[PDB]
Order: sequence, then structure tokens, then C-alpha cells
Amino acid sequence: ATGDERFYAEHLMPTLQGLLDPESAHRLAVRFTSLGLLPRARFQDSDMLEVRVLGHKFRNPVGIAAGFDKHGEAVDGLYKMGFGFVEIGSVTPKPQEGNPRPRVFRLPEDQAVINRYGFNSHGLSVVEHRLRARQQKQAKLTEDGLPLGVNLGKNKTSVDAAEDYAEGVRVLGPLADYLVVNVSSPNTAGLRSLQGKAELRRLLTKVLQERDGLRRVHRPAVLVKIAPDLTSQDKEDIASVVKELGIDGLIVTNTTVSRPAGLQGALRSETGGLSGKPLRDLSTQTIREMYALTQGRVPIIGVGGVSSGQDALEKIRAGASLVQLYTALTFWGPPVVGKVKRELEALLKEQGFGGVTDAIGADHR
Ligand SMILES: Cc1cc2nc3c(=O)[nH]c(=O)nc-3n(C[C@H](O)[C@H](O)[C@H](O)COP(=O)(O)O)c2cc1C
Ligand SMILES: Cc1ccccc1-c1ccc(-c2cc(C(=O)O)c3c(c2)nnn3C)cc1
Ligand SMILES: CCCCCCCCCCC[N+](C)(C)[O-]
Ligand SMILES: CCCCCCCCCCC[N+](C)(C)[O-]
Ligand SMILES: CCCCCCCCCC[N+](C)(C)[O-]
Ligand SMILES: CCCCCCCCCC[N+](C)(C)[O-]
Ligand SMILES: O=C(O)c1cc(=O)[nH]c(=O)[nH]1
Ligand SMILES: [Cl-]
Ligand code: NA
Ligand code: NA
Ligand code: NA
Repeated sequence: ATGDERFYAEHLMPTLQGLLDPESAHRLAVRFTSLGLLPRARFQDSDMLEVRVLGHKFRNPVGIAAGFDKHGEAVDGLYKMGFGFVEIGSVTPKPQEGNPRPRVFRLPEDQAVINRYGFNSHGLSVVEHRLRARQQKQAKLTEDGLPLGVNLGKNKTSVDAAEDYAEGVRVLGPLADYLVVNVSSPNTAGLRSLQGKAELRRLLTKVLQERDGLRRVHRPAVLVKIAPDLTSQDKEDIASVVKELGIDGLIVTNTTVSRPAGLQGALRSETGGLSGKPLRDLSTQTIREMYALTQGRVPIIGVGGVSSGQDALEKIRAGASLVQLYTALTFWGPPVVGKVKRELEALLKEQGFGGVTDAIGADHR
């Protein structure tokens, strides 16, 4: 352990959390990150951490999950923090405010967060201009193994979700290495029912058709992000449609609307998606199931409650090619990225794996 990790986890982050409400802390974090005001990223990525997936090289397999940088403002500072890939969003076609405040809650005794932001978004046009302004810099980053993903949502007033997602494909698809069809937000009425078989097949057919109409050089991979709250029938159906249509990968999982037994935080009954440690093994089991249902043929990005190298390796061994985190950053701060990477490398070596690639799906073999 480095000095920063302990100092941030034991002194800096508790003091910030005592001074600022959760959404103010989030906005300040985005601002400091966007300006590069961040502790010295003291970890050199070993070649063991490199992963080739989704038509790209990833210098390390630890990404920032959607929701931290909703409007594409802090992309370069997130690479400086040490993430191997960045996902921005969710972005909706038109700007919209999201739910009334308060809409984010800390559950520190659970190492968890509840949020009901409701897709607060600057809109596609604003994000489009932000990404265009650094598009060549991102081309170089991607070439160097630091790809960019864009997570697409839908407006609250939209009549047909498929036209919302199609517009996101047309506008931000050419600026992304991969797109994410977010059909699993718990905070937009009726959104998650897009996960059922008949609506999903029509929706994803339209999204793939639009993606295929982009010029080859600007054509992203398309992934679907699913909830952890699905029935077995839902998961079977999603796996079936993903394979029938040639979807490029899955993100597993979004936040949960459940409230597992044992939560201690005073705010556990707030409405919203729960993230962090109480989500961890629910997410890992959903990875394990979706990997088996897709025969290991569909790349998975595993996400939910990762704060250590062991947590990351469990998801990789369950079938994730890549992992993301968000909530751990809100408790440990920026040092958590280097921490997860260093512990993952040590554990790979300890378990006899030549690299991350050899551990993907290793529990199933
Ligand atoms: C405050 C907050 C906002 C989020 N907003 C989004 C979002 O806009 N789009 C999305 O697909 N996921 C969103 N998520 C979900 C995360 O991307 C991730 O799936 C989830 O939080 C589990 O990972 P974690 O336990 O490491 O935080 C949000 C999470 C949090 C905590
Ligand atoms: C300390 C620091 C230095 C340089 C750059 C960034 C940081 C930093 C500081 C705060 C956070 C943070 C905190 C919280 C919270 O609830 O307390 C969040 C968050 C981010 N996003 N959502 N929420 C609820 C993240 C990172
Ligand atoms: C009517 C639409 C007005 C613009 C959309 C609102 C943007 C919300 C900004 C919140 C940013 N953040 C995720 C960091 O809290
Ligand atoms: C306070 C940090 C604790 C980390 C581990 C907490 C255990 C969380 C268990 C999740 C609940 N579950 C869905 C599995 O029943
Ligand atoms: C988001 C609030 C952060 C407060 C503390 C941030 C410390 C800044 C890191 C130090 N330095 C600028 C040299 O990277
Ligand atoms: C082909 C090798 C696959 C895994 C080997 C290393 C695993 C070490 C721990 C195994 N375990 C005791 C947890 O079942
Ligand atoms: O904007 C939000 O409320 C939000 C979106 C999403 O996909 N997941 C989440 O937990 N929150
Ligand atoms: Cl373009
Ligand atoms: Na805000
Ligand atoms: Na089944
Ligand atoms: Na099908």
C-alpha cells in the first residue's frame, strides 16, 4: 500500500464527505479531474494487464463506469488517473434536468451509494462538440490502448426509445470506440422493460442498422448494459437476442433496485439504484450466468462493487474481459485505481496466470 492510498482513504475522503453533500462532492470531483488536479499516478502498467477485445487494445482492464463523467468533461483527467478506458454518459438526445434534489445518497456503513439522478444530461449536441474538440487526441489515445466508450440514454418524454438510441448512434457513434445501449437505468419509468425479448430485438436491430450505416473508420462496437434485477427468463432472452443479432458485448451490471438483507445505512430505503459493495456478488453472478448463456463468445465488461484486485479478478474469472468501477472512487478517491491494478497483477502472478487474458472465464474451465 502506498502512502496516498491510506491518506486518501482514512483522512482526505472522510473529511470531504463530512463537508460536502454527495452531489456537490461529485461535481467538485468532475471539476478537479477535468483540470488534472490529481495525485501522482504511481503505477506503471505491466504487459500482463493488457487485453485485446472489442476490436481494440486496452493497456489495462480497469475502466471508469458510466455516470461519473455524464457529459464528457473529464475524459483526459480520467486517463491521467490510470483508467485503461473511459466511458462517458449516459447522454440523452435532448438536454434534460433529471430528478429533483436530493437525488444521491451515501451509505458509508455499507460502502454503497443510492442514486436517482434520472439521466440529467447536457444532450447529444453539447457532448458531440466536446468530443469533436479532442477527437484526434482521442484517436492517438485509442491507438495507444486507451479507448473511449459512450453510453446512450433516452429522454424522459420520448415516445419511442429506438429513435432516441438511433439518434445517439448517428451523432456520437462516430466519436466512440464503443457505444452502450443503456436499457437498465432504474430511474427512468418504463426503461428497463426494453430488456424484454420482443422490444429488445426491435430496438437492437434498429441500433445495429444505424451503426452499420456509419463509415467503416467511424464505426463503433455496440454493447448492451443490463440490470442485475432480471429474471432467469429475461437473461435467457437477452442472451438469445445478443447472439441472434451479433451484438458486440455486454456490460454487467447497472445498479440494483433491490435492497439486500443487511444494509445498515440510515438512507437504505431511499428510492434509486444501489451501487457499491452490496451489489458486488449479485453482479459477479450475473456475469457468470451471461458468460455461460453466450458460450463465452460475447465479451463482457463486469461492473458492480469493485474496490480491490480480488474483486476485479473474481469478475474476470467469472467471464469478464474488462471491469469498471465507480462507487469505490467515491470512498477511496483516485488512489483506488492504482490499488486495484497493483493487486490484480499480484493475484494473476500468484494464481499462475500469464496475464489477464488467460484468466477470463477461468472458473468455467
Ligand atoms: C451516481 C451514479 C450515477 C450513475 N449513472 C449512470 C448512468 O448515467 N449510466 C449508466 O449506464 N450507469 C450509471 N451508473 C451505474 C454505474 O455505471 C455502475 O453500473 C454501477 O454504479 C455499479 O458499479 P459500482 O458498484 O462500481 O459503482 C451510475 C452510478 C452511480 C453511482
Ligand atoms: C479527492 C479527489 C482528488 C482529485 C480528484 C478527485 C477526487 C475525488 C473527490 C471526490 C469524489 C467523489 C465523492 C463522492 C462522494 O459522495 O463523496 C461522489 C463522487 C465523487 N461521485 N459521486 N459521489 C456521490 C471523487 C474523487
Ligand atoms: C433543461 C436541461 C438543462 C441542462 C441539463 C442539466 C445538466 C446536469 C448537470 C449535472 C452534472 N453532474 C452529473 C456532474 O452532476
Ligand atoms: C462495508 C463494506 C462491506 C463489503 C462486503 C459487504 C457484503 C455485501 C453483500 C451483498 C448482499 N447480497 C446481495 C450478497 O445478499
Ligand atoms: C475534489 C476535492 C479534492 C481536494 C484534495 C485534492 C488534492 C489535489 C491533488 C494534489 N495535486 C494537485 C498535486 O495533484
Ligand atoms: C488453469 C489454471 C486455472 C486456475 C488456477 C489457479 C487458481 C488458484 C485458486 C484455485 N482455487 C483453490 C481457488 O480453486
Ligand atoms: O441517471 C441515473 O439516474 C442513472 C442511470 C443509470 O443507468 N444508472 C443509475 O444508477 N443511475
Ligand atoms: Cl465524425
Ligand atoms: Na449535478
Ligand atoms: Na435460463
Ligand atoms: Na432471438
